[PDB]
Amino acid sequence: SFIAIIPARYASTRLPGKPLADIAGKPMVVHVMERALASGADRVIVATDHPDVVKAVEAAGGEVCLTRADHQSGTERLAEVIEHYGFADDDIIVNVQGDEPLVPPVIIRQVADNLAACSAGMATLAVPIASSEEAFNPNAVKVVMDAQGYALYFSRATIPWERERFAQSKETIGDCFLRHIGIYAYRAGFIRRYVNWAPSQLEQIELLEQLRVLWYGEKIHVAVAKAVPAVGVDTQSDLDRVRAIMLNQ
Amino acid sequence: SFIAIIPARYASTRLPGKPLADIAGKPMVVHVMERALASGADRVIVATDHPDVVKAVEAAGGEVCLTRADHQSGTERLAEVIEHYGFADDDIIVNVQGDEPLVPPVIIRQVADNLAACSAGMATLAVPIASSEEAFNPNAVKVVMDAQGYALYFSRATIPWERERFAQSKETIGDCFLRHIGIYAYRAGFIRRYVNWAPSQLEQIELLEQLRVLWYGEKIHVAVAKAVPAVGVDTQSDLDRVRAIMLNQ
Repeated sequence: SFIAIIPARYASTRLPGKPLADIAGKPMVVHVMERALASGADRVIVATDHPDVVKAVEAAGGEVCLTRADHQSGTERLAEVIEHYGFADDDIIVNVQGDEPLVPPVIIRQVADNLAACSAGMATLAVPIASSEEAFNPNAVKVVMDAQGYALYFSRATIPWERERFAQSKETIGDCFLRHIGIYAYRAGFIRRYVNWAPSQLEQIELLEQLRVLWYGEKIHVAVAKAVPAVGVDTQSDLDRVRAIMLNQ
Repeated sequence: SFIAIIPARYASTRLPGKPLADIAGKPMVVHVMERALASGADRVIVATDHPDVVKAVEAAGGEVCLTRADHQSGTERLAEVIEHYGFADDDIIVNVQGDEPLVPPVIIRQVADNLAACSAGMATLAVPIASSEEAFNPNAVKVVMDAQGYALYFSRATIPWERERFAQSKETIGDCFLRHIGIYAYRAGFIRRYVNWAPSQLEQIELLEQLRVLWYGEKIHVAVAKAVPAVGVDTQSDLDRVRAIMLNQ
């Protein structure tokens, strides 16, 4: 059993009222909601900062939480939702981004199941990196895992460093690189404990909040995604791409 | 209480009979031996593959073990010494390289004490990296630690990646980089268990055997060295540098 929480922030400079942008007859947030439901979530709750999103989700028959603070962080927004609904520490919560209307249901379920099976309080996913341009791009977050799937480290550096190979040429890469994708499952109790922790220096160097968890000695389980998720929606161009997939164009 | 083991390999293409190279009236290996003793080690044992080294250490009044295999690895050589002397699982063994005649006693002791205080089966040390040339040099092994000092990861990549800073310029670095130095303390029981483990793919990418430990889910405690150890001795030039320090030149 698990719960899907979908953050749906209304404000965007390039896509105003982003969550309610029509994609093939439904607002973008409602697509993510149908996919969270298709994943087998016991509950699916949209967390939004805007009354029009509330109206749209309720009309599609969904649960929705109007958040009351301009939340400094996504984990803090999740903490508010968890306290609002009064979830137990042992409930598993999957954070499914409201701007990923083509999220594959299989991965929402995967990260929840992985969380339940593992010893960590948090789980996430990664996908293969095929090009050296991405491997060497610091915008792409690389991750390295141990044998049980727990993260050793996340970095904007090119890890794991292919020593022999990169001594000759950095134009090609082997099959060892993983890009972290930002879907997460947490125990509600992990979230309650996490929000008290002070920000770390490490995380401010890399600009990767995930490192806060590792700094404080906790684990993050990572697995290769069972479906490579389509890129989400920041630009009008992204929106058209998604609409095209939806209309088999 | 702890034991210092000093590997003293005789064969070198640039410095034949390296361990017995005279430095200010004593063979190089005997200097490392005096420093291991000054660190407070309960026993100091040289492990060598050559009968002349045996003779030299015994004449300086030291314990010495003639190893019988052309050991594929330093941890395997240590395993032989441990079984030869029959150390208990709980004994702490510090591996002090026989070609570091200026090793500071304080660090030999530091790594042993850190091992005893920590929850890991293995401990090591690191020192600050001051120059971007080293930070970006893949011959320099970088390490990142968590709040309790346990290693998250060792890499030849430049970690932790200074995201904002390196987006403008990679000519300068902040104060966050640590170079791993190759002095190690182990529980004898950790060594017995470690030698059965198959080599990992991860370690072969980075060419860093330390990653084998992290891959298999074990910890390595790391601390900033209490004295920055002088570079060891591979070349005649290195040998002259050490001799000069010894003669206050």
